[PDB]
Amino acid sequence: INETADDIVYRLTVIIDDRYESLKNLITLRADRLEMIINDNVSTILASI
Amino acid sequence: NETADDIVYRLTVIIDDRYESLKNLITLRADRLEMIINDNVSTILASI
Amino acid sequence: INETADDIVYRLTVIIDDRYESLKNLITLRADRLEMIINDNVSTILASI
Amino acid sequence: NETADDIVYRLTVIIDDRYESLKNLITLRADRLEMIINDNVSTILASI
Ligand SMILES: c1cc2ccc3cccc4ccc(c1)c2c34
Ligand SMILES: c1cc2ccc3cccc4ccc(c1)c2c34
Repeated sequence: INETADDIVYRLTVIIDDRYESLKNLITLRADRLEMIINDNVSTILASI
Repeated sequence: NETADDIVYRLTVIIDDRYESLKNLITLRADRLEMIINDNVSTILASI
Repeated sequence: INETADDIVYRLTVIIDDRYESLKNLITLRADRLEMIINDNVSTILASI
Repeated sequence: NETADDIVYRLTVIIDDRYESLKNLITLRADRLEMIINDNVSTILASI
């Protein structure tokens, strides 16, 4: 039944890994954009005075 | 190996549910931070 | 072996649930603080002109 | 039920590892956003 155990762990590892990479990507996505937005607005505040 | 299938399935449902929840939360707070920032930028530019 | 299956799922559900609540708490923690920081700084920019 | 123990253990290690990684990332980006904000606040206040 060890091969079954191996398959159980492997299949859920793939699942866990996939959702992990997706959450990493999303966190990175929103953070990059928040930085962009902030740096853009700072340029306007300083641009207009 | 039907038992194996059910174990994987039951935990996949759990993993997927918590994943969708964390996604939703991240989107919620990021969207709000964007709104807040754009709001305050208007106030600063609106006050000179 | 169904009781074993049940125990496997339960034990990993507890684990998954715990790490979930922790990540939620952390996301909430940092977001609340970013909002606080932003709103504080806006008060200074507007306070000093 | 040693096989059961190893299944739980092996997946607990995986779950814990990805959890610590996501924590670290969240802390990394939040810390950086705080630094960026405090930096720009100084520039705006330093320019009038
Ligand atoms: C709760 C805790 C988690 C820890 C680590 C994870 C890694 C990848 C995807 C995940 C999805 C959902 C989780 C829920 C979670 C994940
Ligand atoms: C990208 C997305 C985020 C969503 C929610 C957050 C909550 C608190 C601090 C955060 C910092 C950085 C993020 C980047 C981010 C945060």
